[PDB]
Amino acid sequence: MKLGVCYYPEHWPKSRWVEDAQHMRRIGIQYVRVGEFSWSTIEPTPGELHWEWLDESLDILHSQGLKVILGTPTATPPKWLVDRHPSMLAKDEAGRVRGFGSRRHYTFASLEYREECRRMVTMMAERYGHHPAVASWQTDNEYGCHDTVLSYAEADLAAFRLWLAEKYGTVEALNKAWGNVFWSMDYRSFDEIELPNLTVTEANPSHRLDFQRCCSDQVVAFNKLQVDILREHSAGRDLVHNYMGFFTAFDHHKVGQDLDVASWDSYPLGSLDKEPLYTEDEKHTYLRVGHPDAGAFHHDLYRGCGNGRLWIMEQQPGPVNWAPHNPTPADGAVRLWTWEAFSHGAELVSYFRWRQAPFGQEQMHAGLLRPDAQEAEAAKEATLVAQEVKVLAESIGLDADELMSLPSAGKVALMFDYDACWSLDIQPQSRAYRYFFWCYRMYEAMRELGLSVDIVPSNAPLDMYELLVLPAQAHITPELQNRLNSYQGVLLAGPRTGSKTETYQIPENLAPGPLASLLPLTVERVDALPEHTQPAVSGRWGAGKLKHWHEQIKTELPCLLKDDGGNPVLMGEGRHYYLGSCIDNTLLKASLAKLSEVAGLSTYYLPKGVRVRERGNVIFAFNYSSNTVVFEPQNAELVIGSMCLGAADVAIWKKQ
Amino acid sequence: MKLGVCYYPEHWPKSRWVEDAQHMRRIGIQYVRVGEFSWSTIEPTPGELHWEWLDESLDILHSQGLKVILGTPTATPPKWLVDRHPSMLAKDEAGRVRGFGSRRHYTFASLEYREECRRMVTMMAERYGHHPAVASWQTDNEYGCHDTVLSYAEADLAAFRLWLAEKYGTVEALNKAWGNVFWSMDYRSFDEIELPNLTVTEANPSHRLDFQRCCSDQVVAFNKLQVDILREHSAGRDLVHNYMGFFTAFDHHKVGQDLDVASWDSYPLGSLDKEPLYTEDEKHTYLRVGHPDAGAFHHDLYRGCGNGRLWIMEQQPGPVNWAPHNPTPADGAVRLWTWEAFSHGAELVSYFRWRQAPFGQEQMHAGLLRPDAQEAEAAKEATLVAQEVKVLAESIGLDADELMSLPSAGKVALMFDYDACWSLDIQPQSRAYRYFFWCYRMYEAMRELGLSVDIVPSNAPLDMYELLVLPAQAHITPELQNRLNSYQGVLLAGPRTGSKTETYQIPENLAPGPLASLLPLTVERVDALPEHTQPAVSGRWGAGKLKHWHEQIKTELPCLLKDDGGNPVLMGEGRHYYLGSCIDNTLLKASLAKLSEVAGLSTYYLPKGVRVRERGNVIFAFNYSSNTVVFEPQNAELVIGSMCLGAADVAIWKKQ
Amino acid sequence: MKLGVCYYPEHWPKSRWVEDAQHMRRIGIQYVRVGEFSWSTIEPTPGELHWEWLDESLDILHSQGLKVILGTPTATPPKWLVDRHPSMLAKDEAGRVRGFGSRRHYTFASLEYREECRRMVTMMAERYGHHPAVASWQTDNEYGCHDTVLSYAEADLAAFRLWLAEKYGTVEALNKAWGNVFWSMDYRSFDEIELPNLTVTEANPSHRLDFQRCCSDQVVAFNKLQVDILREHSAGRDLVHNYMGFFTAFDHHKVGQDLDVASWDSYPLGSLDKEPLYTEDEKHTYLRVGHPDAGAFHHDLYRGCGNGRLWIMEQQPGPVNWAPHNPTPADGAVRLWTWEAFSHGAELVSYFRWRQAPFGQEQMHAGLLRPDAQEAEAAKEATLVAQEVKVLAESIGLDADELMSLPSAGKVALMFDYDACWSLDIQPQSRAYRYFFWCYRMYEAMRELGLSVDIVPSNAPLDMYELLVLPAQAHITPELQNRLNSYQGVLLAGPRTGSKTETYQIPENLAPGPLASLLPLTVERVDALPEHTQPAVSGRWGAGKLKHWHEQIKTELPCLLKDDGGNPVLMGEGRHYYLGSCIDNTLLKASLAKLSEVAGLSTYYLPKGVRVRERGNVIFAFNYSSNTVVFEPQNAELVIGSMCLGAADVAIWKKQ
Ligand SMILES: [Cl-]
Ligand SMILES: [Cl-]
Ligand SMILES: [Cl-]
Ligand SMILES: [Cl-]
Ligand SMILES: [Cl-]
Ligand SMILES: [Cl-]
Repeated sequence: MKLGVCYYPEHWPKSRWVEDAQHMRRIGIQYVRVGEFSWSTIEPTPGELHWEWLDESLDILHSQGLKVILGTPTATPPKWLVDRHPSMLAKDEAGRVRGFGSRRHYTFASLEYREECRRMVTMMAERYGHHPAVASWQTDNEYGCHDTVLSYAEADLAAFRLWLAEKYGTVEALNKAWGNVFWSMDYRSFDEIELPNLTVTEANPSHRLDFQRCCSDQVVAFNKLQVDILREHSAGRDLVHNYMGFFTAFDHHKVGQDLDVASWDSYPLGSLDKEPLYTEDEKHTYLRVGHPDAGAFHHDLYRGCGNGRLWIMEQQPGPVNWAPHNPTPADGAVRLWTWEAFSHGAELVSYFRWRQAPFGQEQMHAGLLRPDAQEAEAAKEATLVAQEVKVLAESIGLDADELMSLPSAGKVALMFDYDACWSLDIQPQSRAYRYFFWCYRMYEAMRELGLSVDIVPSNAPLDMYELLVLPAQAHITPELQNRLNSYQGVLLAGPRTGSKTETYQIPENLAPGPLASLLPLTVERVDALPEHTQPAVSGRWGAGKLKHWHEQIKTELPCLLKDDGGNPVLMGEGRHYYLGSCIDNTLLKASLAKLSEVAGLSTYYLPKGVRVRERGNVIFAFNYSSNTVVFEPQNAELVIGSMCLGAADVAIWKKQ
Repeated sequence: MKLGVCYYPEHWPKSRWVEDAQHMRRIGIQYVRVGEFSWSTIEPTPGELHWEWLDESLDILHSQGLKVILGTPTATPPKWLVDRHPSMLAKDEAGRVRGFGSRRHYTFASLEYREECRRMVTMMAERYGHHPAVASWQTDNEYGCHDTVLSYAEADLAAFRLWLAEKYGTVEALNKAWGNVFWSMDYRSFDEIELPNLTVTEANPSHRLDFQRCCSDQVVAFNKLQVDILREHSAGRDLVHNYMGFFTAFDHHKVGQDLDVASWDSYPLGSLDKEPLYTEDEKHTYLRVGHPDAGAFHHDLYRGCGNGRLWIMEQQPGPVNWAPHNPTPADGAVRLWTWEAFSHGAELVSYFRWRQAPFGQEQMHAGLLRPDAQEAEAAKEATLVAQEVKVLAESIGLDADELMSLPSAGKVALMFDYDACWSLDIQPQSRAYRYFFWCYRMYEAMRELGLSVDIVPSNAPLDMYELLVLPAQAHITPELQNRLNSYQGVLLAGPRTGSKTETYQIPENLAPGPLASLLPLTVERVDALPEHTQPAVSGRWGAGKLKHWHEQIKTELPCLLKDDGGNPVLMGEGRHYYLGSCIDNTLLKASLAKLSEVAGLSTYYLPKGVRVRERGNVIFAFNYSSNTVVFEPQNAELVIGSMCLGAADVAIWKKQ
Repeated sequence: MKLGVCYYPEHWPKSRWVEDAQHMRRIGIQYVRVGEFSWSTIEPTPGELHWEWLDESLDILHSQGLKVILGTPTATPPKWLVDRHPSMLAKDEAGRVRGFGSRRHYTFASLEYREECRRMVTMMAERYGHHPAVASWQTDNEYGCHDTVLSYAEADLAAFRLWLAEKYGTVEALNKAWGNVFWSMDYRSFDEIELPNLTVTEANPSHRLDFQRCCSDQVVAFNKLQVDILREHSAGRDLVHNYMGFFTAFDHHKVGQDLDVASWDSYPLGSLDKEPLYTEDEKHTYLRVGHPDAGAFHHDLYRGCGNGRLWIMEQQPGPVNWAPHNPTPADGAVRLWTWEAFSHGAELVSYFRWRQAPFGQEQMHAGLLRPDAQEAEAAKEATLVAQEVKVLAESIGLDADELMSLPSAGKVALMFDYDACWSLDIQPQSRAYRYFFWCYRMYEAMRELGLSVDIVPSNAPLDMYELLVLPAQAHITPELQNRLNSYQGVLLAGPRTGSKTETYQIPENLAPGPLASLLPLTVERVDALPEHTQPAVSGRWGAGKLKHWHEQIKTELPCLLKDDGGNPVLMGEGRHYYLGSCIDNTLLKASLAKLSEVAGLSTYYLPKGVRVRERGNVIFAFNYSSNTVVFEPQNAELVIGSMCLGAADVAIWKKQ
């Protein structure tokens, strides 16, 4: 439970630097990120290097006891470098070059830019890898931001053809896997295969899925080259990357295998206003705090990506610049979001930025300070959180390190698979269906029942979970099916689970494919629905509606929910259940409450806008609504806040 | 009244083939289409040909008594061929190449691809043109699908400049016809003229119209080269093409002149969900059956294009893949659509496909069988229809061939002109006005009055029709005006009739141009309206509103409808009437009922969702609504179904 | 499971009588009611008696094997009798005489009319009490109809003053019990006490409650005088009265103590249209069948009043005359209502009337026949039910008598108390609160969960019930509290339970009064709410809203539901629970499902408009909706109807 800030000493005169560091310390900041956009300062023209600024900045930060997270500057290479390597530039889906003048102007497939990255990261790692200020390295900055994973340039095609040869061996094997007999798509060789953009009409879903996988693998490779250098020259330092909200274009679990920590960038007001996930009512109700699960969903996903280790590298401190509308946060919201992250096991919450810049694209993005260096609202809220974590630590008899080590895992797991996300986005089949939205709405229902949750990859060990939910595990690997067969907890498999092979085909036995041995049923066909037609649901466990996706199923399993035609909606017995339609929020909660009971877990329908999470003996309660509500856990005493939770407020209790 | 199926033996192991054909026979299928996407199977690399698969498949189908429709494979040429002929690829309106990886990757203007088509079609026609299994040939597959008529590549421009020289002779004549004095557009030569895309702002409507005409003519020429080969080498076989719903980019009457049969591809649930024609209420009400006139409109249009001969080459059997939302059809809907087609004179209704494919873009498109070869819903419904046509034939004392020969023509004609469609789409003048929508809504009103209808081209002989409606015959040829002058039935000319010359100019006498001698009036100007302003209408024949298009007219003709300012809306006497505003559904029915009475035809305001059509002494009744309704024709007896028409149900009566 | 009809031989020429009886037999009618409106036929002028018509009618009915229910004619005494006894006439609440010219023109307090009733009932009972046709007697006809229990004439006041002396002994005791120190209401003697109508403003609730009790007791006494005569002179005959839907002005349990059978008069379409209980949506949705619980609620209440024995004396057969709107029933609705009554244990369902009368107030009230003696819709539906009960009896190996003896009791009891109803109607305290409505809505929730229910009086033995619900048991007698203390099932006490003493005062310990020893809580005060303010509810068992009544409670009991202020809504543990607010339908079902689970009973959220009830091994299913829905009970086989329940349809299954 530590605080941090993102800082740009290169944006401010050196006469500010000592004061900045002292002020950071006064607030309770312990970690500071620098360097990720500094390449033009380091090397304004090739071979003429400027390290003095950074040498001095790191010493000043160290002298105040601040631990530094050093960013490699590869997100924003200089124009002289771009001009030397025209093949490094990405092309968008429309076939146009994505040029210099903003950030992230490269394709991950560019071998020329990778060699330039090897040079610069080696230079930096050799100079600073053993500097006593440097505790951690951030590779690059927000891989994929602005939809930069998929690129449609010559370099991307060259990498794709090599990647396909490695996967399939022969083009004959690829043609069989893709079903290229269809529409006479058959290739004579790998070098006949083109990019999947700018086709007359829909490209083969197998083609598009393998393309996504390849592009994701280029992110893995790009990151891995930096990691290898940093392991060699900066032993003992935590290697981290900063991931984003509402972003699925590369496999974050796979990138995470090469790193020590998963960090992410949380801007609850920007995501609420911008994202089509949210309803009009939600955008209005939660304008100044964000949706109650916007941070939570990602804290749990990225704790999984980090193999237990989660940071927030960038936390919203005030209004941002980049959403269509940019409201000021509610008073107390920065405190709210900070404690929120700590309740999900975040080691560190780092704000961004330290001081609002008066120039450039983000001149309207707030910081802890205003552009004139006077304190803004987040400075006082951060100060309060730092005081409150000391109060908490003392109340439960722990030091800072023991506090951070409190357990964070939930006993309910939601399985999120990037490969499934890509498959389902490629052919949603109803335009109202989105894998991410469905996962998020299943998660919201869990959270409205007061459950503490882990979000896990498909290769995760399952033995520590009493309830396991697979919202839409489109392809089930033979190894996952083995883990499911031996799993001793309660399983809910959601619609479209086991509906696709590895190469984007329908399984020979139809959906749910490998799962059918565990859960004997057959999806005969799919009724894929618009928003305006929502069939009625009834049965043993509740009544309500279904929307978007409506599987027509034959089974002998007992039915817990059915439609008016008597067709199975939710079916199962003992410890195994299958859901074939996207049931509404009411029915999601009804079903999860029943399943939780089978699994030996308690549930509680929390008040609207209220959320709870546990870390060992500590209970964290949050109120995202605009009015005071009472939350009183049983057999516990108040440590921070009150039983009457204010609007945008936090209370912390300890079990007796 | 025969059944068919679209089949892909190349998608299934040869061990399935005998069983497939036997199963088809058991259902009552008599015709089978194969081959239109098989070029990569036939010729995977140039000069290495594989006919054995098709040789064997045709023999197996023949041995079960199935008649084969053989498709030329030119819709989907292989990648090796594309790579050899880069000039064959189309460009979209934005100037980007439309690449390989889907289907229909060629421009019709490509002379290089036409020679490759000449080669392959000659090869196929020589091998199979006298095979006893082959009853018919389909040229290509869905000309124009995915907006592939208009293309903006070098080959298209080259063809356009030649086409313009042929039409005009001199560039001086073209400049006069287009009015190129306007905005200094004058060309010194044909080779100065560019494509009409990527201009600063709106291109000359004359330029855009001649471009559409030229592109349409390239479809005619592309098809004609295949027809000439097939006439030579496959005498006696029916030559057919498969047209689409809601598609107007080429002249289907003109392509039809070179063929024996017009077939089309009916997907009522896809078109309902996808097409902006339909209201929100219609999309909801008819979700699982399609709009009551969606098939009907096209059955009548394409019966005209086929000079009496209509097939449905592709009939929806279950949920499809390609619309934004893809619901399952109502139980009985496949039967409904099949009888519907038969009521409009369809010789053959062919489903698609036989077995749902587990791979490729359309893996979620249903068939008569599921991907595991078990029967899906359409198999049972098709079986029932086959039994019901035998019952019908026996009840009226006819054999199968006599049944098919029952008369199909209506005594009401609606004139549809592709050239008018292009003109009116080029400058709709109110964005709420669409030629196709207006034609469809005039047709809907006729159908709600129980009328059996022909849709006819502008060169059709008129003597067999008692009532003739020209919804918006923008240009009237001198030859059409002569036919109108001598026509002895009742004429209704709709708004914008006779408003344009051949070369996109206003006639010298103003609208309605050549029609003014028959119907003396002057359109002084047009009030072109948004949806929110719908002026009131009253008069001799009814009251209601007008929308979208509101002509200000001077006439001495008697007025049957007028606006509140007393301006003529519907005017005429004896057997000739002009309508100057787009009157609402109520007023359309009021007016058509009056006009029908003058023409000696009866009308009946059918219940909501109910439709009727006659073939000689047979009455076909349909219920597209969700509830039971009573339909009882006078002086007739029930043959199939009931007087209480169920939801998505059919009844068939014979006159006494 | 027998059929009956209400018949008026005195309305038809004697030439019809033999035919009427034969026709009744053909339909399957076994019981016939006659005589209850015949006093002017029997005695048109005093002392001149005409029995010949009835002597002959009973013989004709007997000769066809029809069993007769003979009605005493005291509901409609003749004008000559009224003119002789002006003190017999009631006065309404406004002080006006309620005159001759309709029916029910007497006050139950009139001693003069009671002596006239003694005379006539003795005359009838002596003549017909041993007639072999007479199986049963109905006393009077619909006691209380047209709000005739409360009357405000001199006779009512005289009876009230005597009744008060009997209850209290001294006026001093009455003044103490009523709290007449308040507003100087103290009486010096019983003869100072007036009727509670026409006061300046609100009368003492103690005064109004004792007045209701007294008036109810006059109904008991009026009925008891007839019962005593009929016991003496017609031994072995079933004595019955015909009660009504939605009528609470006398104690039906107390009247029932003196009778053998409780019968009632069910007009589902009239009650739906007329009663303010029902919402606008319900009135529209169920127009032609009635609300799904309209009959059910009363079948269960009156089975309790009949100590197990329930008849329907009058069943709607077609449109009635008396509601503001009078629709025709849905086709099959009469069958629906008949089977409905049988599923609740009705021995007999009797229609009304046999033939629609062409004269008088009810000339538009349908019968089994039209006024011209041709069959109407109910004749065919009744015939079908008679055939179906024979099919049922044979399928389960029972004779008619064994069929009738099938068990009927539910394992869930809802306690209905007329005294509580009067108390709560006297001061509802929120105008949106009504005891009857609350009981009905608790019952609806039980029924939507598929539960079979008993409705019981407060003195009922409780040992046969696993779940017991007291919706609002305002006063708890010491004897009821003893029964609750020893009850071994699950108890839910609803809001306002134990809130009043016997004499309309707040208990000394506050609400819930005697229940507080069992359920320790204190109602500190009441928030009595309009419809527009419905506080949010959350907690262990669900989320939703409360309306109308919102008790502010202090308790140490665990809370299963709470409001946003953390105030208890539903509280308890083990087998005892208290509900303090009128929670919505969703929360009622959530709570009843939990309570049912504690009690060892299963629940099922049935489809909308569907209801189920059991009698031993027989399962009765009903569909009150307008569309087909699937109901399939487990471990059972179909006997009558189908798994696909049609609109207004019935299916009957037997357990395997
Ligand atoms: Cl900064
Ligand atoms: Cl991307
Ligand atoms: Cl096929
Ligand atoms: Cl096009
Ligand atoms: Cl009668
Ligand atoms: Cl009353």
